[PDB]
Amino acid sequence: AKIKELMLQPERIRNIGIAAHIDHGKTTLSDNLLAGANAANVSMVHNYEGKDYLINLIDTPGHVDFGGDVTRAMRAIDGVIIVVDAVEGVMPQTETVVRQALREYVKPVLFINKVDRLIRELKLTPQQMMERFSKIIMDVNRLIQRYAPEEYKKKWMVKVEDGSVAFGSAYYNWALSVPFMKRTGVKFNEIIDLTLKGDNRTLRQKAPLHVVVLDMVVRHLPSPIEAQKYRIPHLWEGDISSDIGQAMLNCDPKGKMVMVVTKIIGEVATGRVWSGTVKSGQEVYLINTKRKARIQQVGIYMGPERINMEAVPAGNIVAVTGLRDAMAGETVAEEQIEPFEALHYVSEPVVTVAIEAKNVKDLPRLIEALRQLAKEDPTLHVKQHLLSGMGELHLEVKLYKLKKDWGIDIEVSEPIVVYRESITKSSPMVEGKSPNRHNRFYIVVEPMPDEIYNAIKEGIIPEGRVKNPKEVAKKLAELGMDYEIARGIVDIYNGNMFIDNTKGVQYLNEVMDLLIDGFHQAMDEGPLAREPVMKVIVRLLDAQVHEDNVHRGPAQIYPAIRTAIHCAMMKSNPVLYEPYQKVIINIPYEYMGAVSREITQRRGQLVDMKQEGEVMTIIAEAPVAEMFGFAGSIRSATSGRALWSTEHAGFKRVPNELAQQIIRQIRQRKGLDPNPPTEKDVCPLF
Repeated sequence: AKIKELMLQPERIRNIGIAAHIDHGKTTLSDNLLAGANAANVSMVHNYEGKDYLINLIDTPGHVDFGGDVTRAMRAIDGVIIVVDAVEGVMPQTETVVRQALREYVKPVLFINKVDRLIRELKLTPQQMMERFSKIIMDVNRLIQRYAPEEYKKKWMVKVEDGSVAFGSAYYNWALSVPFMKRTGVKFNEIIDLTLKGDNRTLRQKAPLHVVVLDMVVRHLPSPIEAQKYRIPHLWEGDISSDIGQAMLNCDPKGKMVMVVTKIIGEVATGRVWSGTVKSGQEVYLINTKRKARIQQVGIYMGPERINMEAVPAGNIVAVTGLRDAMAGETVAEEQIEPFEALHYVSEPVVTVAIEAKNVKDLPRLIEALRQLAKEDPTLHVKQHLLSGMGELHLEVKLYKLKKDWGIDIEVSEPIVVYRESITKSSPMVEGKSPNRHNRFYIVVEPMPDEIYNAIKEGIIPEGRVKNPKEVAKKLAELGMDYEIARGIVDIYNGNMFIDNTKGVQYLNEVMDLLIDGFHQAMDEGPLAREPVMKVIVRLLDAQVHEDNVHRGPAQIYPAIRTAIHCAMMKSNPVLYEPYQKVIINIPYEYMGAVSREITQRRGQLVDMKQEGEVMTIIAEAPVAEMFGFAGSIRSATSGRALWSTEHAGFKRVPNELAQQIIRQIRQRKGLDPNPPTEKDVCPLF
């Protein structure tokens, strides 16, 4: 409860993360650091030279092929503990995360781990071990000299002599730095002795891990109020001279409250309070998702657990509940400000994989273990059954958690790409008759103009049955559409729309709901390959509808409008669309040529290219179908130094020379007649 005494003082806060190479001592270090006094945040109170401090250990992923996570995490912290394995030394993955910390103006401190190996396995002398440390330190300081902001290329360098380097063993719970040696008296030659005779418990208290490392933390990693003076200008795109800008610049609880969301686990959003003061029952603007909401329960962290609190000021790490669907990275503020991150594309599942248990035993909580990942991850959809997500790696993570963590031996099919269908020309008028031949509909389908589709995808024109027809009609006419036709707008559905341009059709109003259901069925599965349809306009030109509902069931109306739509589409040059990924790659400049080649080899294109000193951020787009194995390729092409990630970037038309074989595969896979249908197969004779 001394936490509340501490949160009011920015200069007493340490917002930090741990960057460790896969198996260099990360979770071990985190765990034993807390015990020494996936989690979004874990906090620690630490006494240093009389005063107490509150240190926030924020989750900081280091999977270089999930760049998005690494980058976001770095943006949240002011200081990072680089952890390097004494034996193994500075690894390529370690260089990459360090690079990201430096890019996001995060000050580094070093912890050389697994020294216990140096002592027991190799029987090194103190002299030899200190020299080993010096090459590790030299390697790290080459990274800082190369990639740190120019202001800090020398300042941010780490040195054992001032205690911006410590060394020890996370596992065996001990660490040393020279400033700890001179306020305690201990030397390194005893720790060697204590290690070699096996006196683990005396080692543990004569040179304690948490004491030495957190000393380094407090002494050398900045507080929010210190760091936000140089970090906010690099993090935020708005007017710094403004007053929301100055409120974040200085670490300001005076001001209007502004926070960023770091992670989401009811739903719980962890976040960092840049300026102002968060409060329970606080109304806020969610800047990217462009909606509004109210903060229900606020809390602060005590180690792993969240303890309810409500008025907690700038500089702190917060948990809040009931923030709607705001995803990690969103800017939350009492005002409307320029967001820290830009709006991200919507995301839809585009790869699917077939999974089963190869031991027919573990199945029913394999089926729990399936919608269990769907529990925690909305972007994961499960139907065997089928796993559908955002890409190869997104799925693989799940497949990794099922075999190892949930202990299931599993068979896994080759991945399948999810395609879509559209058309490229307008159709002639087509008639659908119900089977009983008492209801008739006359339609055309037209290619939907890009400007209208985009307007639908980005919310300007809402999905669903159209509540305000004359308003939407006017918006459509603002876009390219003929206003009079536009007024017949009825439904918008998954990137398509249905339009009624009939006049004086008695009882049309009795069947309109069924026509829309049938419309939806027609878009659910297109005529080329039963893939979902996008970018089609259906227009109802005319119709004859029976007086009496006994002659108008679903069984009459559905097949009439469904077959009409599909036949018409077949007459309009039906085509396949395929999903693309936006590819965000971070590399040392020397690899620029190689990476470009790699993107071009997968039918991709460079979109953008940003440069900062010796580092390079490139943005590309490539077909999901061409991106399998990309981690492998970009790894060797960069000697493990690429940081990268992907986002959904919508759908584009499949090139004509690739399409027929892809259609054939999809139809074969679905147990259909392999031939791409033609209008002769879908439309009825004479």
